[PDB]
Amino acid sequence: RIETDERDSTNRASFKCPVCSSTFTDLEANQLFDPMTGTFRCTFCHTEVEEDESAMPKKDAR
Ligand SMILES: [Zn+2]
Repeated sequence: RIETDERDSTNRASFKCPVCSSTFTDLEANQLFDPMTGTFRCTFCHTEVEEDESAMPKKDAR
């Protein structure tokens, strides 16, 4: 048959906060990033965020 999966997500540009469960994309990475730690820090609960592998619109089971 035909292949549906091919691009969709790339690797980053989709981080999420482990404390207030918030979320951010790449446009927010250049602003949530911090040199004092070398990572992206939340913006409301200043908690360390982490790339979210489940924050994009997938097939969600057709
Ligand atoms: Zn937070």
